Amino acid sequence: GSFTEGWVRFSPGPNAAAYLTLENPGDLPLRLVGARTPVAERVELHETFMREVEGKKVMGMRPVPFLEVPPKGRVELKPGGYHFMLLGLKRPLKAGEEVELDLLFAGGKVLKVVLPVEAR
Repeated sequence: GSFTEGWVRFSPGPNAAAYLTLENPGDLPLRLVGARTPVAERVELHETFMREVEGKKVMGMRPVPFLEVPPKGRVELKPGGYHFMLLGLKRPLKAGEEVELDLLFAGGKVLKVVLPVEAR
């Protein structure tokens, strides 16, 4: 209560991103396997992480097979956590658009949400 939300990323590039809060009102769990929009072609869900290398800490991004959520729970697709990559843009993303987005859930579920476009 809340209104807990996200932004699709402003970018006149070959690619962009989408970020959001997602929370499950159901009594069984969710598993988020992708999402889908008019404003881009190849959508992919990525992680964004810290990992160690040369004994030293390093940070980066990576596509994953899914995210998931317990019943009554929440995950945020925060830039330092999880997000969608948006490749092959069907318009350059302008801050102060809105985007429709079909969130894909394991088996035969999809739930269409709206998010504003924003410059972060």
